[PDB]
Amino acid sequence: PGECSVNVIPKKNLDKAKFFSGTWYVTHYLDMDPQATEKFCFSFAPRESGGTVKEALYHFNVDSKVSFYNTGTGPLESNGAKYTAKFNTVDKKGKEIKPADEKYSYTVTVIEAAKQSALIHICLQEDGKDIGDLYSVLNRNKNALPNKKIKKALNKVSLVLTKFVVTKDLDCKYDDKFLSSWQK
Ligand code: HEM
Repeated sequence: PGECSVNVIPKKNLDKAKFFSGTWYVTHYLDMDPQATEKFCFSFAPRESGGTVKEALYHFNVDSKVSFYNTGTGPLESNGAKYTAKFNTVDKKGKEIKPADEKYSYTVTVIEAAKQSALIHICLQEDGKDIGDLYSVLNRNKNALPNKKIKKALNKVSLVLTKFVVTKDLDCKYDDKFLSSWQK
Protein backbone atom coordinates (compact mmCIF):
# COMPACT_ATOMS: atom_id res chain seq x y z
CA PRO A 1 0.00 0.00 0.00
CA GLY A 2 2.62 2.52 1.08
CA GLU A 3 5.30 0.59 -0.79
CA CYS A 4 8.19 2.73 -2.04
CA SER A 5 9.11 2.78 -5.71
CA VAL A 6 11.66 0.35 -7.07
CA ASN A 7 14.32 1.37 -9.60
CA VAL A 8 15.43 4.44 -7.70
CA ILE A 9 19.10 4.65 -8.65
CA PRO A 10 21.58 6.92 -6.84
CA LYS A 11 23.61 9.18 -9.14
CA LYS A 12 27.11 7.83 -9.68
CA ASN A 13 29.70 10.32 -8.39
CA LEU A 14 27.45 13.10 -7.10
CA ASP A 15 29.48 16.20 -6.26
CA LYS A 16 28.93 16.33 -2.49
CA ALA A 17 30.11 19.89 -1.83
CA LYS A 18 27.86 21.28 -4.57
CA PHE A 19 24.71 19.33 -3.75
CA PHE A 20 25.02 19.58 0.02
CA SER A 21 25.14 23.39 0.03
CA GLY A 22 22.79 26.34 -0.24
CA THR A 23 19.02 26.10 -0.56
CA TRP A 24 17.02 23.83 -2.84
CA TYR A 25 13.44 24.55 -3.90
CA VAL A 26 11.05 21.84 -5.07
CA THR A 27 9.74 23.08 -8.40
CA HIS A 28 7.79 19.91 -9.28
CA TYR A 29 6.64 17.02 -7.12
CA LEU A 30 4.93 13.69 -7.66
CA ASP A 31 3.45 12.01 -4.62
CA MET A 32 2.93 8.35 -5.47
CA ASP A 33 -0.30 8.35 -3.48
CA PRO A 34 -2.87 9.60 -6.02
CA GLN A 35 -5.11 10.74 -3.16
CA ALA A 36 -2.48 13.01 -1.62
CA THR A 37 -3.91 16.11 -3.21
CA GLU A 38 -3.17 18.79 -0.61
CA LYS A 39 -0.92 21.37 -2.25
CA PHE A 40 2.50 21.99 -0.69
CA CYS A 41 5.61 24.03 -1.19
CA PHE A 42 8.96 22.73 0.04
CA SER A 43 12.55 23.86 0.39
CA PHE A 44 15.59 22.49 2.23
CA ALA A 45 19.25 23.07 3.11
CA PRO A 46 21.20 19.80 3.17
CA ARG A 47 24.76 19.71 4.54
CA GLU A 48 27.25 16.85 4.83
CA SER A 49 30.36 16.25 6.93
CA GLY A 50 32.28 13.14 7.96
CA GLY A 51 29.72 10.85 6.36
CA THR A 52 26.76 12.41 8.17
CA VAL A 53 24.01 14.52 6.61
CA LYS A 54 22.39 17.32 8.61
CA GLU A 55 19.56 19.12 6.85
CA ALA A 56 16.96 21.78 7.60
CA LEU A 57 13.54 21.16 6.01
CA TYR A 58 10.70 23.62 5.35
CA HIS A 59 7.14 22.70 4.30
CA PHE A 60 4.27 25.03 3.55
CA ASN A 61 0.74 23.65 3.41
CA VAL A 62 -0.98 25.79 0.77
CA ASP A 63 -4.42 24.37 1.63
CA SER A 64 -4.13 25.36 5.31
CA LYS A 65 -1.53 28.19 5.19
CA VAL A 66 0.46 26.44 7.94
CA SER A 67 4.23 25.97 7.71
CA PHE A 68 6.35 23.41 9.53
CA TYR A 69 10.06 23.06 10.20
CA ASN A 70 12.14 19.94 10.72
CA THR A 71 15.76 18.96 10.93
CA GLY A 72 16.98 15.57 9.70
CA THR A 73 20.20 13.72 10.44
CA GLY A 74 21.58 10.45 9.12
CA PRO A 75 24.47 8.51 7.58
CA LEU A 76 25.37 9.07 3.93
CA GLU A 77 25.68 5.76 2.06
CA SER A 78 29.07 4.84 0.61
CA ASN A 79 27.63 5.58 -2.84
CA GLY A 80 27.58 9.24 -1.78
CA ALA A 81 24.08 10.02 -3.10
CA LYS A 82 21.65 8.31 -0.71
CA TYR A 83 20.92 8.75 2.99
CA THR A 84 18.47 7.70 5.69
CA ALA A 85 17.57 10.35 8.24
CA LYS A 86 15.84 10.63 11.58
CA PHE A 87 14.01 13.92 12.09
CA ASN A 88 12.80 16.25 14.81
CA THR A 89 10.45 19.23 14.70
CA VAL A 90 11.85 22.72 15.29
CA ASP A 91 10.45 26.24 15.41
CA LYS A 92 11.38 29.04 13.02
CA LYS A 93 14.40 29.95 15.14
CA GLY A 94 15.76 26.41 15.05
CA LYS A 95 14.78 25.34 18.57
CA GLU A 96 13.49 21.80 19.03
CA ILE A 97 9.74 21.75 19.77
CA LYS A 98 9.32 17.99 19.40
CA PRO A 99 11.99 15.28 19.65
CA ALA A 100 12.66 12.74 16.90
CA ASP A 101 10.26 9.80 17.01
CA GLU A 102 12.59 6.79 16.67
CA LYS A 103 9.94 4.81 14.80
CA TYR A 104 10.02 7.21 11.82
CA SER A 105 12.67 7.78 9.16
CA TYR A 106 12.99 8.83 5.54
CA THR A 107 15.41 7.84 2.82
CA VAL A 108 16.58 10.37 0.23
CA THR A 109 18.09 9.29 -3.06
CA VAL A 110 19.68 11.86 -5.35
CA ILE A 111 18.88 10.34 -8.73
CA GLU A 112 20.37 13.11 -10.86
CA ALA A 113 21.91 16.57 -10.62
CA ALA A 114 22.75 18.94 -13.45
CA LYS A 115 23.60 22.64 -13.50
CA GLN A 116 21.16 24.26 -11.05
CA SER A 117 18.72 21.31 -11.12
CA ALA A 118 18.34 17.96 -9.42
CA LEU A 119 16.00 15.01 -9.17
CA ILE A 120 15.45 13.35 -5.79
CA HIS A 121 13.28 10.56 -4.41
CA ILE A 122 12.10 10.28 -0.80
CA CYS A 123 10.86 7.10 0.87
CA LEU A 124 9.08 7.63 4.19
CA GLN A 125 9.19 4.73 6.64
CA GLU A 126 7.75 3.66 9.98
CA ASP A 127 9.59 0.91 11.88
CA GLY A 128 11.71 0.26 8.77
CA LYS A 129 8.69 -0.39 6.55
CA ASP A 130 7.59 1.75 3.58
CA ILE A 131 4.70 4.09 4.28
CA GLY A 132 4.93 6.35 1.23
CA ASP A 133 7.14 7.96 -1.39
CA LEU A 134 7.54 11.07 -3.51
CA TYR A 135 9.70 12.36 -6.36
CA SER A 136 10.84 15.99 -6.34
CA VAL A 137 12.48 18.12 -9.00
CA LEU A 138 14.81 20.61 -7.33
CA ASN A 139 16.11 23.97 -8.52
CA ARG A 140 18.18 26.79 -7.05
CA ASN A 141 15.57 29.12 -8.58
CA LYS A 142 11.92 28.59 -7.57
CA ASN A 143 10.70 29.87 -10.92
CA ALA A 144 12.98 27.84 -13.19
CA LEU A 145 12.29 24.79 -15.35
CA PRO A 146 14.42 21.65 -15.03
CA ASN A 147 17.51 20.98 -17.11
CA LYS A 148 17.00 18.40 -19.89
CA LYS A 149 19.30 15.99 -18.01
CA ILE A 150 16.65 15.89 -15.27
CA LYS A 151 14.05 15.04 -17.95
CA LYS A 152 16.23 12.21 -19.30
CA ALA A 153 16.42 10.85 -15.77
CA LEU A 154 12.65 11.00 -15.40
CA ASN A 155 12.27 9.29 -18.77
CA LYS A 156 14.65 6.48 -17.80
CA VAL A 157 12.27 5.34 -15.06
CA SER A 158 9.14 5.84 -17.15
CA LEU A 159 7.94 8.97 -15.34
CA VAL A 160 6.75 12.04 -17.23
CA LEU A 161 7.06 15.59 -15.94
CA THR A 162 3.47 16.49 -16.87
CA LYS A 163 2.27 14.26 -14.01
CA PHE A 164 3.99 16.48 -11.45
CA VAL A 165 2.48 19.32 -9.44
CA VAL A 166 4.03 22.64 -10.44
CA THR A 167 4.81 24.68 -7.34
CA LYS A 168 5.62 28.05 -9.00
CA ASP A 169 1.89 28.44 -9.73
CA LEU A 170 0.96 27.91 -6.07
CA ASP A 171 0.72 30.65 -3.45
CA CYS A 172 3.93 29.55 -1.72
CA LYS A 173 5.28 31.30 1.33
CA TYR A 174 8.89 30.40 2.05
CA ASP A 175 11.01 30.94 5.12
CA ASP A 176 14.26 31.61 3.26
CA LYS A 177 16.02 33.01 6.33
CA PHE A 178 15.60 29.74 8.22
CA LEU A 179 17.38 27.92 5.40
CA SER A 180 20.03 30.49 4.54
CA SER A 181 21.07 30.71 8.20
CA TRP A 182 21.33 26.91 8.52
CA GLN A 183 24.52 25.98 10.42
CA LYS A 184 25.79 29.57 10.50
C1 HEM B 1 6.94 19.43 -2.55
C2 HEM B 1 7.37 18.21 -2.18
C3 HEM B 1 6.79 17.55 -0.91
C4 HEM B 1 5.50 17.40 -0.58
C5 HEM B 1 4.26 17.78 -1.41
C6 HEM B 1 5.45 16.76 0.72
C7 HEM B 1 4.31 16.40 1.40
C8 HEM B 1 4.25 16.09 2.73
C9 HEM B 1 3.06 15.92 3.53
C10 HEM B 1 1.61 16.03 3.00
C11 HEM B 1 3.43 15.63 4.78
C12 HEM B 1 2.49 15.37 5.98
C13 HEM B 1 2.13 16.74 6.55
C14 HEM B 1 1.19 16.58 7.71
O1 HEM B 1 1.34 15.58 8.46
O2 HEM B 1 0.31 17.47 7.89
C15 HEM B 1 4.88 15.62 4.83
C16 HEM B 1 5.64 15.37 5.95
C17 HEM B 1 7.01 15.20 6.03
N1 HEM B 1 7.87 15.28 4.93
FE1 HEM B 1 7.34 16.03 3.07
N2 HEM B 1 6.75 16.56 1.15
C18 HEM B 1 7.60 17.05 0.18
C19 HEM B 1 8.97 17.01 0.21
C20 HEM B 1 9.74 16.46 1.22
C21 HEM B 1 11.18 16.26 1.18
C22 HEM B 1 12.05 16.61 -0.05
C23 HEM B 1 11.56 15.70 2.35
C24 HEM B 1 12.97 15.31 2.85
C25 HEM B 1 14.11 15.86 2.39
C26 HEM B 1 10.36 15.57 3.17
C27 HEM B 1 10.30 15.06 4.45
C28 HEM B 1 9.20 15.06 5.29
C29 HEM B 1 9.26 14.83 6.71
C30 HEM B 1 10.52 14.56 7.55
C31 HEM B 1 7.81 14.91 7.21
C32 HEM B 1 7.45 14.74 8.71
C33 HEM B 1 5.99 14.42 9.03
C34 HEM B 1 5.74 14.61 10.50
O3 HEM B 1 6.54 15.30 11.18
O4 HEM B 1 4.71 14.09 11.00
N3 HEM B 1 9.28 16.03 2.45
N4 HEM B 1 5.35 15.90 3.56
